[PDB]
Amino acid sequence: QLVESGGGLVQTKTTTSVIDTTNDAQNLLTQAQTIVNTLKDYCPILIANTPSWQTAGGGKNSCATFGAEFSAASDMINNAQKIVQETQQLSANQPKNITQPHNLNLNSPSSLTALAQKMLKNAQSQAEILKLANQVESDFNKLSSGHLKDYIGKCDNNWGNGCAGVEETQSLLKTSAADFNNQTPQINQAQNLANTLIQELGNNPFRTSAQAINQAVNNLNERAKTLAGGTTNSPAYQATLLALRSVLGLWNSMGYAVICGGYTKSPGENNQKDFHYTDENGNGTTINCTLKADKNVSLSIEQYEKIHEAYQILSKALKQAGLAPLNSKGEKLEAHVTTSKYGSLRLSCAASAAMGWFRQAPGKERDFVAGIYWTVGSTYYADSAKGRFTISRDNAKNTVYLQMDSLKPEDTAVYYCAARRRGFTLAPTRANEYDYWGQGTQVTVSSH
Ligand SMILES: [Cl-]
Repeated sequence: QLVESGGGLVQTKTTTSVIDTTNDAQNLLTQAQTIVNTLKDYCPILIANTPSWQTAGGGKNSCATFGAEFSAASDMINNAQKIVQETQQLSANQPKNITQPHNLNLNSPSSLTALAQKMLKNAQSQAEILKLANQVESDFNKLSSGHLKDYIGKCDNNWGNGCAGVEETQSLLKTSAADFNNQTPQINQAQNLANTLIQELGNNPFRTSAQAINQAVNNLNERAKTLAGGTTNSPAYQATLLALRSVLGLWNSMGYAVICGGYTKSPGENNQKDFHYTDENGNGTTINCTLKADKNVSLSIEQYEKIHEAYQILSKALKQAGLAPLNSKGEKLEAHVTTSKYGSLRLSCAASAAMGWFRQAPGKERDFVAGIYWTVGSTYYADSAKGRFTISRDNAKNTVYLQMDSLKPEDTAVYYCAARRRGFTLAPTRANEYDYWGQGTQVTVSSH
């Protein structure tokens, strides 16, 4: 009479990527950038004890609530990227010392002008690195003052809280930046000395001892060494680390609340993907990804994939390898990126006025799932099925189908196809309104 097919255990795919990367600043800054740029450029809507910003901006797109936070985070990464580039400048301009000032075979006017030029490039780079480092601190205050005041610095499910060590590095940055601002006259005294040399040793178309200059070269070189290769004492390293810890903190504080999974290919698509997050201590969470993915509405699964991958690299790098000194090549890092997804199912039912699908769980009653009208092909769905399941019928084959998308373990039950030959006013949704029943087909959903 009614014979079901298409049941069974739904396919589960668990995919793990092993990313062999490095802890060098430029690589980490690119990961931080992926996270902040996708957020400030595509503004996804925020999901409607919960935080202060969530009540205010729930259903109200990000960028309206976190526009200042995203701008602060973006500026921190851009300025840290400039710090990394200036530390490259700084490493390329290391002035050498004067050996035997009395001898002028080697201590030539061309050599001293070349010495003064480097002192000039080196001093100017130091000034720019420090300027940028103070601006990252300024941009951090802008980030830590708004909605995320109570959250970004705090940590104790860890979602909603910073958990990035942003407070510890702000303090080390303030102390490092202070010491470097104390040594400003000494880098001024080397800068004017270099400007007097380029001038004096220069051509005159109209016709400050060696130790003192060696003092200036030694001071510049020692300061530059700590600025480029230092950690605890470098405001360059602390500013770049604060930028990295702030983006990680930004994602931990509000990333869970971002709407993801908007349709790219076509509306109502089995794209649903679970993104796995692991905290230290092994506390694992998973974020799941019906509307079009577009700016100010949603994030496509590809967009979330790229944030999730950047986050895993950034997290592992910051948590377990640390940031490598700005002038060092950087050590290897192995990051793990895990995602999972369930397959779809298509129940079929061959018969030989209305046809429906029912589900019954162990010990629980027969619940209506979906129904279809025999001539018109009008369909009705139970609230559980609505949007996920689709009922259809092949008039010719006298078959009814149930496309099952967006499956979750809760859907595990025996699925029955049912038929009513007699007429009706109100669409039949109760089991007593159906006269013919199929054998039943077990459908099993479970996480790996
Ligand atoms: Cl009836």
